[PDB]
Amino acid sequence: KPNYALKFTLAGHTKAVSSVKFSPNGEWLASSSADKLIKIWGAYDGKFEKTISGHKLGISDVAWSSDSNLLVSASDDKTLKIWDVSSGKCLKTLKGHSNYVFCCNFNPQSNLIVSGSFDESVRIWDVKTGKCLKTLPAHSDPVSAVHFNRDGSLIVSSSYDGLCRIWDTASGQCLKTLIDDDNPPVSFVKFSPNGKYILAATLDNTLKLWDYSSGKCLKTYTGHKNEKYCIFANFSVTGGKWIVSGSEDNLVYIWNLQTKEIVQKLQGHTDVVISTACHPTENIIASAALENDKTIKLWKSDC
Ligand SMILES: COc1cc(CNC(=O)c2cc(Cn3ccn(C)c3=N)cc(-c3ccc(F)cc3C)c2)cc(OC)c1
Repeated sequence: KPNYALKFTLAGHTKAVSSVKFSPNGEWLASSSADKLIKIWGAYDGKFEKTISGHKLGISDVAWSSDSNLLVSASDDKTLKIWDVSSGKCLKTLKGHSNYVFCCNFNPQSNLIVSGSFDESVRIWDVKTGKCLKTLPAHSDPVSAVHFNRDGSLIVSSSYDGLCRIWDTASGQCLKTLIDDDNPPVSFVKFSPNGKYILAATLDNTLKLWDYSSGKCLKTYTGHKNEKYCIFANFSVTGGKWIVSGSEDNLVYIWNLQTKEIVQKLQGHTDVVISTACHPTENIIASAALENDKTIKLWKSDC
């Protein structure tokens, strides 16, 4: 069992926080918010660094490039924006979605961006020019998450339509559709850090680990509450091998990845913990909550 303890509480956003992500170099934390702003924080001390402004409506998601020099953000204003973190400059504004943009990620080479939208499509963008390269008619309901695998050859997407799908990056072809017995909305998905599995959340209070090549669900993690919101989930690999997820009972849940037992719950937020992130080298967890709370909390552990 880990021993996560609250170290810092981060206030500054004036509306619901939508996403938190640690930079891959471990130095920074980025946060997005319905207040239309991105904020950067020191990852180890929680000290506020700067605000990045530009979107016209709330920001749903933010993600780092591999070298921690760029961010991409997805917004209700139907754009994505690519930011140079050091200068604060908006480098490109990606226009092409016909509805709110919900989720985004760079590929490992950080030469591409993938996005998912309420327009039920997944789009692939060129980082250097900012132009849309492919539009994939991915789903028949809003796209809840998009993520590249370890080498960037695949994209996984999830949707309220109940499907997880695996896409070939180069051709845009659907390679696999995954779904379990019930057809609950799929509210989050991502590849494992070694790229062999996908971790999928469904709006029936369930996280599932899938062998996607074999199309088999290996493990399930339960005990949290998730019936309404698209909540991030994470692999924690710096100490013990855990699963981390926020919850609609205002807690952060931590499971043992292999045995699936709950090993810790983290108490402190006053609203749905919509987003969590795991530091890439230290046993640090960032958690963020919705409109009744508006804060980000940083937790640290021995293992
Ligand atoms: C059919 O109706 C639906 C209803 C919902 C309900 N929305 C959410 O749950 C939700 C979840 C997150 C967390 N987040 C962000 C990216 N990723 C991958 C996440 N997991 C953020 C926000 C948000 C967006 C804009 C904003 F200004 C402020 C906030 C807090 C809303 C989702 C839906 O599918 C897309 C279809």
